[PDB]
Amino acid sequence: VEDWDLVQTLGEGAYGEVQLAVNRVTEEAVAVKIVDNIKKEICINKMLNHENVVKFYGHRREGNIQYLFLEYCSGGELFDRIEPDIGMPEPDAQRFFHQLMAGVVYLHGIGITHRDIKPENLLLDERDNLKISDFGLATVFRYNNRERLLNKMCGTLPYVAPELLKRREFHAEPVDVWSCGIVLTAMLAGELPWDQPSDSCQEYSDWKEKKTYLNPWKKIDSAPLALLHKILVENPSARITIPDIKKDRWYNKPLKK
Ligand SMILES: O=C(O)CNc1ncnc2oc(-c3ccccc3)c(-c3ccccc3)c12
Repeated sequence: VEDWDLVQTLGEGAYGEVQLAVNRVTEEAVAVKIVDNIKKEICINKMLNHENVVKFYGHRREGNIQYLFLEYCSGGELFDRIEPDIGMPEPDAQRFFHQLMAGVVYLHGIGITHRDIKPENLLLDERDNLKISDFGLATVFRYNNRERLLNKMCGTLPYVAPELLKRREFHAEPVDVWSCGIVLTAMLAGELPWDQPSDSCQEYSDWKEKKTYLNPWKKIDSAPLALLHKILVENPSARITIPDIKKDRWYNKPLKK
């Protein structure tokens, strides 16, 4: 019941590799994440339990090495379901977005922000269920019911919210909302809107000026685009929140059997 074969390397991570491990008796599969910040990742993982969040099973100290034992997601990355310049069918996009909201609602409800939401970190199981992955940059933004503001910049530039480049301190939750928006834009367009949301960025100025007759917006369609108008608001205090994304017309539009 103990004893696991490493059966292939799933990918190269930035830190180690990730290995598929199968159980010699039960044939159960797990991903094994090898690290030669990591203590906090393990600590946060122990906190987490939800259907659209990669399951943490355990961890091995083994000398110097840290072995992380996580849900195997045989669907790979949502990134690989996005066709360059096309995106994916809108009903597929909408389902993925529902599940991503479920995962993000769950984290925010336990005071956790992930801070690096992007399709490379949205993994898919055998049934195309979406699992949020890699708490490597995640942190606690609410504890004993009291919010702490963030002031450390991290994430990935094309998905980062504007306030994170402009302000010394900023709320955690609107940043994760913004990045879900870029993830939506991608799924529906096959294309990232800007390299960063800086006023030194023409594509960002064009969006603030409302020129939706350009790409990527023009590929999109007025119901999902209207929702994107409420997510990608420069002022995070004015940005739509999750409870209200849930009231959105497109979000609630029937599309998929
Ligand atoms: O990369 C992470 O940090 C965790 N990675 C994973 N965790 C849990 N299950 C997984 O299934 C994969 C995977 C699945 C099918 C094909 C290829 C890879 C991957 C995968 C993906 C890219 C890089 C590294 C691994 C994966």
